[PDB]
Amino acid sequence: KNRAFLKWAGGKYPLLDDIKRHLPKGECLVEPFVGAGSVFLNTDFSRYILADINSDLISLYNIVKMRTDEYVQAARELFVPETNCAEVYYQFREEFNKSQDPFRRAVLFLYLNRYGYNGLCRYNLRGEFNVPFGRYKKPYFPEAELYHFAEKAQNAFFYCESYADSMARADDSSVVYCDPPYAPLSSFTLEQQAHLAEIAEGLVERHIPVLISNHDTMLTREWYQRAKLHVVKVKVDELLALYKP
DNA sequence: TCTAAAGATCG
DNA sequence: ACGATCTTTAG
Ligand SMILES: Nc1ncnc2c1ncn2[C@@H]1O[C@H](CSCC[C@H](N)C(=O)O)[C@@H](O)[C@H]1O
Repeated sequence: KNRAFLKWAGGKYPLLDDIKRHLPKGECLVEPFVGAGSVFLNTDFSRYILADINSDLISLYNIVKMRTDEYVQAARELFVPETNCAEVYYQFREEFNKSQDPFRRAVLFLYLNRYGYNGLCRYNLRGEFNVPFGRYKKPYFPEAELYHFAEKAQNAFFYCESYADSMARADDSSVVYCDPPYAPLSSFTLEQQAHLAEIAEGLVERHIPVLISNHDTMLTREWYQRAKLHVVKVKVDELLALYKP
């Protein structure tokens, strides 16, 4: 089980075996909500189409892919004991928000991810990262994970776009795995959750397999009515919806 | 999920 | 300018 180099909310590392058991085979895997890319890192497709609405995330992945050695060397310098301080953190956060250099932002993004509060990724409406200091004992610099990501990324294209556009990229030899933001138990809207299912239905009718993961609720069972539903026991369970052609 | 402070929105 | 109520911000 390969780990992502990023902390990311809604990561699927603990559920990978269940996903891989129901994920269909194909030439290309399409992930409209790639996030930290835990599925991408733990599958074996010949090609990947990876997308996310987060532009900082997609830019970071491109930098790591194309400028691997350069990035690792620069990012490693921020993972020293000197930087594990509140005053230093908030200046690096300010430098990130004020930088117009994709490389420097990518370097700082990793620092903020592993030194920031609970590994959160939060912005304001002005597009500024505003997660406070995390106060960890000793943040781990994911060098091994970075190089492995770069290696696997050689067979992947990255796109910053919404799910509707990325799922439109899927062709006959594609398999689509969707890991949308969790459905509410009591921003990704309810309409977007439903629209995702409608796009999935359209895809499978063109003989393109789609696998969606979400919480197991009354709403998600309704949204994914036209799919074979598998319950994953994990109090709420996890749901896997497979649209098989 | 928390919240005090600042800004948004409408009549 | 006012008042009530969200909305946003960010530790
Ligand atoms: N409208 C949208 N279109 C495409 N991606 C979106 C989106 N709204 C949210 N997202 C992205 O979907 C991701 C869901 S978290 C899923 C993470 C991933 N499965 C992993 O293993 O790491 C988030 O990173 C978020 O940035």
